[PDB]
Amino acid sequence: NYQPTPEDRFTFGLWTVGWQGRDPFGDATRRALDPVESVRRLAELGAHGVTFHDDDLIPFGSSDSEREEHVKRFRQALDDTGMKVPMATTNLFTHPVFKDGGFTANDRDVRRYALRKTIRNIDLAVELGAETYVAWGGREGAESGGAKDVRDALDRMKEAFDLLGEYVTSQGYDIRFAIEPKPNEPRGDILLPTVGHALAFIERLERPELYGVNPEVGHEQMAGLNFPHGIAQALWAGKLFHIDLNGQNGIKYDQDLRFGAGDLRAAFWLVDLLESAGYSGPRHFDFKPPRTEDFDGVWASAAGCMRNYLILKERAAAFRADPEVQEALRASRLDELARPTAADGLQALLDDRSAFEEFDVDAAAARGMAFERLDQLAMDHLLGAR
Amino acid sequence: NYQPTPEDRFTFGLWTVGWQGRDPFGDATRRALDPVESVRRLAELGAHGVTFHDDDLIPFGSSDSEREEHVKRFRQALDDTGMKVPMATTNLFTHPVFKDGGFTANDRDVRRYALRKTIRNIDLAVELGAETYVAWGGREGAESGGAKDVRDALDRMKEAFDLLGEYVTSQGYDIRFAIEPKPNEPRGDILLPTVGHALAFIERLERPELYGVNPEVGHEQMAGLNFPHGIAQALWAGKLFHIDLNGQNGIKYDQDLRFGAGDLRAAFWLVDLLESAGYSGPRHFDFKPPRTEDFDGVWASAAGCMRNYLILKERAAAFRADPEVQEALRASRLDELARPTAADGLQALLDDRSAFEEFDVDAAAARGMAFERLDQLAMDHLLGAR
Amino acid sequence: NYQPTPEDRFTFGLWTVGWQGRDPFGDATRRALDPVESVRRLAELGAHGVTFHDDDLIPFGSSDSEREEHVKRFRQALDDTGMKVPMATTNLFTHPVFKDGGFTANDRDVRRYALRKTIRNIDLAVELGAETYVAWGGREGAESGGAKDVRDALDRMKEAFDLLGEYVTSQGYDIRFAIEPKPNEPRGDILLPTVGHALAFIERLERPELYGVNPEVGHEQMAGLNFPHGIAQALWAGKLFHIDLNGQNGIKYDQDLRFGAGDLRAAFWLVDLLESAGYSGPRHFDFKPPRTEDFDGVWASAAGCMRNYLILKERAAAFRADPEVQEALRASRLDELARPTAADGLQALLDDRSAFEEFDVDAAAARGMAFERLDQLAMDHLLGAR
Amino acid sequence: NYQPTPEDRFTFGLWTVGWQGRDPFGDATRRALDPVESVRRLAELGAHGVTFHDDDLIPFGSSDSEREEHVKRFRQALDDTGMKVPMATTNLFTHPVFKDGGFTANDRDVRRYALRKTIRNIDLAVELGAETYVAWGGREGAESGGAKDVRDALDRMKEAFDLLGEYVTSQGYDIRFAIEPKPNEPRGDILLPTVGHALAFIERLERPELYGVNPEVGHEQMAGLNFPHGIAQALWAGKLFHIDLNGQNGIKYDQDLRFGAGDLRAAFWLVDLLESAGYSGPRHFDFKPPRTEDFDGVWASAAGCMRNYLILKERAAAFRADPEVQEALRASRLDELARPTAADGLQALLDDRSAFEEFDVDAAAARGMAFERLDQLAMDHLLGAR
Ligand SMILES: OC[C@H]1O[C@H](O)[C@H](O)[C@@H](O)[C@@H]1O
Ligand SMILES: OC[C@H]1O[C@H](O)[C@H](O)[C@@H](O)[C@@H]1O
Ligand SMILES: OC[C@H]1O[C@H](O)[C@H](O)[C@@H](O)[C@@H]1O
Ligand SMILES: OC[C@H]1O[C@H](O)[C@H](O)[C@@H](O)[C@@H]1O
Ligand SMILES: [Mg+2]
Ligand SMILES: [Mg+2]
Ligand SMILES: [Mg+2]
Ligand SMILES: [Mg+2]
Ligand SMILES: [Mn+2]
Ligand SMILES: [Mn+2]
Ligand SMILES: [Mn+2]
Ligand SMILES: [Mn+2]
Repeated sequence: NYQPTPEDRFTFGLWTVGWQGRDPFGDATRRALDPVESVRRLAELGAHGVTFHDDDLIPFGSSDSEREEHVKRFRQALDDTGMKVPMATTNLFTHPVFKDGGFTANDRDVRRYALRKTIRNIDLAVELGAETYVAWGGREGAESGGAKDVRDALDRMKEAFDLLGEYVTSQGYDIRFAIEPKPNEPRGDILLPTVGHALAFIERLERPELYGVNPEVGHEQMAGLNFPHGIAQALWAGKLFHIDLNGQNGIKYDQDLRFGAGDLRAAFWLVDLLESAGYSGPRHFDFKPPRTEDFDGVWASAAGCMRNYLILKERAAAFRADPEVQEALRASRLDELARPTAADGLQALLDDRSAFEEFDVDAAAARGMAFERLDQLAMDHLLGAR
Repeated sequence: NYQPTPEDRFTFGLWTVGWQGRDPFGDATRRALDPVESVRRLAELGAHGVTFHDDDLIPFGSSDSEREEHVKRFRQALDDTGMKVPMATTNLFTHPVFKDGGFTANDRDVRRYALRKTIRNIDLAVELGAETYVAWGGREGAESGGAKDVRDALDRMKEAFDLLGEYVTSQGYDIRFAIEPKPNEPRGDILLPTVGHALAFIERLERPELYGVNPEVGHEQMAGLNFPHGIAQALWAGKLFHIDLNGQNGIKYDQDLRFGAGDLRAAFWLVDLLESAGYSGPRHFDFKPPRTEDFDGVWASAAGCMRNYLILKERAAAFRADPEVQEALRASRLDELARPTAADGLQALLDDRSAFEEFDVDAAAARGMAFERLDQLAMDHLLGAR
Repeated sequence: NYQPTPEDRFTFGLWTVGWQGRDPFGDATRRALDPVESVRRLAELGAHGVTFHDDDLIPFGSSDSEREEHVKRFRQALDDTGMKVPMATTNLFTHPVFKDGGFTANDRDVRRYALRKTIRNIDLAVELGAETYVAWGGREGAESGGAKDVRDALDRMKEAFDLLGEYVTSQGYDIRFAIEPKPNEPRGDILLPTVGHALAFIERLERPELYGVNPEVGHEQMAGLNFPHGIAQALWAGKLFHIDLNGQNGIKYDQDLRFGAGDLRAAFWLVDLLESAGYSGPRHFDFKPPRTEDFDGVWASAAGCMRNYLILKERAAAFRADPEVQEALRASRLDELARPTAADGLQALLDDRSAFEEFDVDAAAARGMAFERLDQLAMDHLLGAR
Repeated sequence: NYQPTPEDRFTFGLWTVGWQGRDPFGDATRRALDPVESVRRLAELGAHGVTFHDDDLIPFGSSDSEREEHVKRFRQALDDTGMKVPMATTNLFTHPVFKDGGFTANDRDVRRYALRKTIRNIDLAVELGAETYVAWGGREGAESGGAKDVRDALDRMKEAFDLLGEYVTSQGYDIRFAIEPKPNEPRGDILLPTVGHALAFIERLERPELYGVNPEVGHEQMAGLNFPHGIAQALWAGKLFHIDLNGQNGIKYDQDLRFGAGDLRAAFWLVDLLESAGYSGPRHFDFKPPRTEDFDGVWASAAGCMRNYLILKERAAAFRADPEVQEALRASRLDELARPTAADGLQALLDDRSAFEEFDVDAAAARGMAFERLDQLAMDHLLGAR
């Protein structure tokens, strides 16, 4: 039951199932994985593909010959399995040189280095077939108020993204960029901390059509925000280029639980929205199998990400198809929400006495919205209790 | 010491000092105030002006003759004191008809009513001299996932703001709109929950130049976000049309404490940024004197808002003017953050071996940023301990 | 399916289904309910009983004759339906006199009044059959640091609870007290903010055996705490005298959603624990039907509280009874967690070389805990996807 | 100005200034420090002493000869500087064997190992002069509901603390234990997550007088709780055996900023309370210099912890000594809060008509508490703006 196949477009970062379990208070609990092994094991579970940071696929500091062999072995694993590489990203956070940021480091030489490291990896990502290049500015931010003038930092961040767009255009590449917001951790506060801040920033770039967002479930929940609402705004803007799926229990450190863990009802409404909107990109899991697990638990955790998506997909589709739910949606006026407020135009609205002078405010106020009945139908569908 | 005068541009909502102290668990602890009295008492404290919701100035349901007398008395209080009215707003949240929203109510007749109620008050706001019209969509949102399709709701919200822009343009008014974000409360989640989401939405409106943000200290802090950072992004976008100043202790209900209470260091960095950026709009307090207070405590609380702004203004200016701080800012490379990363252009960056092939990553990583020394100078300045 | 009956011990506060929908930003959306009607409608839904604050059952300020008639009508509704009254409480938060607290008000005359108001209602609660008397100190706390010396306030709170215990002992009553913690709202911070702080305080009372806790799902979640863990500690202490069931979406204002809404997985683990531990008290819902609802939605929301408890009870029981889960629990060493660490005693442990000198730390570290497989079995059971 | 000396009792963990800067997303930015160097540098800054985990002072896995040399060098640094060692603790979190806990690990052999590792270090702590032994159960908890039966885990935690008390009693040691709560991180939820839960647990131990709490500023703030309030409850219980001072910006990952950073007003009210209550234990800083800093920034950050404590101590003492504040405290009835509610006894209260039948509730309700004036005096004192 609920068995994934590559057609479901489920993808995993090499750093997810490859996480060795080091945390701020703990040493590694698992040995490092060869990317080749991760590709094979994920393919056996029904995954569609994998994603990578530059430094996950090629150890930092590798010589050209070593780099060529790493890529060759990875390419052979992709060929052996039929796995794809839909997205890649740059590691601009692990190395100490990035301790104050990459694109917005106060040191200009570090900013130039970060751009060169990214451009090198864009070339590789294109070679491996990626359609999206993600930027997660995890080190862009501050622990103290004097350390970062944010207007200057946003100037530098715009310059960096503009140069990357000039670069991909210069090479004729079709790849597009997706900014992954996060509100905090590892910096005390991170620039572009939410989907909204990232969407707003893109609109000031030179070529905004090249940039979208890669929202992550847990990151918007770390700000206490409603992730399905933020996804709806990204879709409304035409900017949901990619998504990171995982679980998070509220406002605390970034947990990266498997998808479906954390806020289960939010996971249900997310799947409902992605399927209703026809999102066609990768269903990418950015999760960490807990460091309590051995390698068998790693693969059980990855399998559970995909299983939970498929269960929620079934339950959301049953909800929207149920005639009793369709009647409840009309009872709650979701049909009226989708109708224009004033297609008659401004002057007609101003002249419409039923909109003000003769509007019976008390009769309107007395009409219940029937949202609790609708939501209990949604709960009954989610739980299989209809 | 620290005595405000009207030139400091401090303004207060009638609903702030007028709050009677009703909370979700408590009846009123103070009698209602006549707006005329609030104008007089605020003017005596050194305020520049006042702001209003339609229903603060004219009781809901007033006849035309009553409305004319309310406005006449208010105008005479403004004339007697020299107080101004720089901003007004519509109450689209108190009346039960708005229980599911105003501009994004599922009922289309309620959406049309909300627009007509707003347009009536825009006319009054212009008559009283307001330069900004604020929209706080406190009822726009949901407690459950099925109750609001957010893409449809954003369609309705765009339609509403577009019609309001068509209206002000049709009348030749100079007033501009400012959206006030809030993440939650009274709805479980509110649409446009942060500065970023509001900035992003404005960019999809028909006439984006007419709309900016009215961020509130406590609202961004209710999402755990850094308010000075969000203000910097709004300034970077050219969209800080107005601001609401108050205090909040972290992620919990909207406290609306007096400015300077709550997160004191964030208040310091906010004042530093507003003064450095040359923000020229009203310094508006959206606060509630705690319901423990009598009327004398109300005015003490309002006075404390202005006092705390003026103390922080002095301390931030002393910080930025101190030669030892200026040296520390250079030591931490804030000068380098303000320099373009690659004014030499993309090809020059790609050909620059000092940016990659010959970049000494370890030497760069070893350079301390000296941010702790800088931040302790900032603390010493804030505390008057230099 | 999932139909409650009085044997399931579900109870509701009169203030829950009776909530008129006033919030900090909104007027009432529903008319007041007669307690008699609430008793009848709840009984028809399958409830076991109701609970009350003094001022829910008898309007504040009633004369003795009015008080007698209110009680008489309520008693007749209980007799007509077979509903019980297992718990009552005092309203020490709505009236303005309590603006700085009841038992810990700075004014001594208010503290004495609060005690007298409570004692009057203890007598009534006993007359109506209540076994538990709840204290929720919603006004005990502060918005500012100077306003409340907390050691002195805890002295006053101990004095109050000690006097109430002296009173019930003096009358020969069997009723016991349960303190309901909440971290904040309506005060900026509330004294005894969590289950732990309340348990710790009880241990300093004169007669600790008379006092336990009445934890509420949403209140511990407002501090980001794990409600099943806090319930387990209360059960471990022998102090779970009563419980308040509802839903909450994380750290924000007190939402009081219907049970099962909010954090669904936490609701599952709570029901699992209450049923496994054999909790025999009332399953009391302290919830507010959202103000979007009409009276039909009120009863739909109350019905959904009970339905969701019964669904989760079925799924948790199926989880614990499944032989595959029982094998997974052994694989994860939950059996070993329940065995004493050192029943052999201290000297035997000190002399046991297998505990230190010869303990193979690496072999132990390499053993996976298999928690992800266990948790996916739990998810499959909760979702009915086995 | 504000220069610390050893008489101020400021202490630092070796792991604080010794933190190399590894975070969940970043490699080390600083070289490891020799404990001898940290002792010397801290002594030069005016510190009183240092604290240690076993594995900070002696590398894990050291032979007896290596252990003896590590201790010998450390003892010579203490002798050379006059630094003391007032507290020590065990590392039961870094090694992978502790991935599911130490005292509450599901594996019984790990629980026995954790006890033996602790007992070995208690002996060393006593040899070095420590008066307090801290337990921070950072790995005691869970990411999922099935993985840990919390009642069984609390049984195991009680067994462990009881055995440690039996051990110290058996040796005639005077050292006492202090439990350090934390709500989450590194586990999804940690057992005994707050001061209150720890205080409540101690009351169920065999010899409760041997155990107190070691609360940390940032940890209670990670639950959104008011740290001065929790400290007041610990003092009220007689259980403040030790304290960890640092800074935290609200509900997010554990930041461990230097003391005075984070919530400055809470730091002021904490210092006010510690000084007013006459707390005589170490003023211990559990902080991490940010990984942006070099070694000079490490010592600047440590110096700033002590400076900020001394500034706040001066400002709080000036507040409490100011006759205008003393008058404001009487105006707000803080004197009445410290008076018994009913020293006349229960029967006198029941017979006192001024407490109920003749209490003028409206006159009492109308009396303002004057808390805003009091709090602005506190702000003026903190800012040096009187
Ligand atoms: O950008 C790719 C990834 O980089 C890092 O691993 C971040 O922790 C993760 O959130 C992000 O998705
Ligand atoms: O929009 C004007 C005001 O409306 C309401 O009073 C909101 O509570 C407040 O935040 C907002 O500033
Ligand atoms: O104490 C009884 C009840 O009093 C109030 O209604 C509180 O809001 C609620 O949480 C509590 O359960
Ligand atoms: O228990 C001593 C210390 O152990 C660890 O370093 C914890 O991170 C810290 O909070 C605690 O104080
Ligand atoms: Mg991610
Ligand atoms: Mg506001
Ligand atoms: Mg309750
Ligand atoms: Mg600590
Ligand atoms: Mn994440
Ligand atoms: Mn507010
Ligand atoms: Mn509640
Ligand atoms: Mn900490």
